[PDB]
Amino acid sequence: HWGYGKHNGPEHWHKDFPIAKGERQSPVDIDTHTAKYDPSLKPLSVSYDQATSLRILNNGHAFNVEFDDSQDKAVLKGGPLDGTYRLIQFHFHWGSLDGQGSEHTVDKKKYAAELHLVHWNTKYGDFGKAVQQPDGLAVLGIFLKVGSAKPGLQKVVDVLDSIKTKGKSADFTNFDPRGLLPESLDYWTYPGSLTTPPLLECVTWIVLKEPISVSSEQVLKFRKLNFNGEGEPEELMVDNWRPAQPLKNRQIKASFK
Ligand SMILES: NCCc1ccc(S(N)(=O)=O)cc1
Ligand SMILES: NCCc1ccc(S(N)(=O)=O)cc1
Ligand SMILES: NCCc1ccc(S(N)(=O)=O)cc1
Ligand SMILES: [Zn+2]
Repeated sequence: HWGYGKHNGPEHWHKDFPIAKGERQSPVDIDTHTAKYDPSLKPLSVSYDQATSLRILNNGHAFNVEFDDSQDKAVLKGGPLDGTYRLIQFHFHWGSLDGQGSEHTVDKKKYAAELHLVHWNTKYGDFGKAVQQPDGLAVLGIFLKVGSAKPGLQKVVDVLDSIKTKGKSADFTNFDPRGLLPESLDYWTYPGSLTTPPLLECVTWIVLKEPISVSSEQVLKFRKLNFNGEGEPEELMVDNWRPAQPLKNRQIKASFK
């Protein structure tokens, strides 16, 4: 019964998920002056041409676009990663207002939203095993700012009426996640966690420097979703973001100078 309200939001999660106060929690503030350029980092390899999207779900905290991860169809490699990571789902976090919504921050700047493309390390066989491992997941984070529309986001926007409330799902085949990427794949990377319970410390974070632009109309539709189930008092799905956590004994590395 965790969520994002006053009574069950991020400040409460530690009572059921004590790892909330752990040593490698996410998100974090990215201090761009402190992040060290690491020339040993590789270019990211994003191989999404054969992606197979299947369904979109309102899970009560966000909406997830789910993929067929039973073969190496949509994978992330290179960068800081050893081995092959398969795309399982993407989702977003966003605000009630354009001046907040991202989970990571940059020099304390909050973006209007953040996209997370979630991948699991194939050496562990399944997502549920991978989350038990320190190198089990790689999450590609992409900031959203409000300006011009993102054409590749519009299919997502237009299906949201069909999944307004918690527990609703809809067919969502033939979606190309390449349409959500910025032009540049320059990134920061650091070891961290899931940003929702169970907050497991299993993620290599790869946060792209270049934000994507979406329109005010696009993000407005996100904010008309509901946390609640059908027939229950309406609770708009907004401010479903965890704030920055202590960096502790971690280094953020930059792929670029
Ligand atoms: N729903 C109110 C009671 C309640 C509040 C907080 C949590 S936690 N620690 O999981 O965030 C569970 C239950
Ligand atoms: N093989 C696992 C398939 C799969 C399971 C769950 C989800 S989600 N995004 O709703 O957590 C997506 C894909
Ligand atoms: N719901 C599946 C588990 C889970 C997957 C990804 C994330 S995040 N926000 O860190 O990309 C949190 C939890
Ligand atoms: Zn997320």
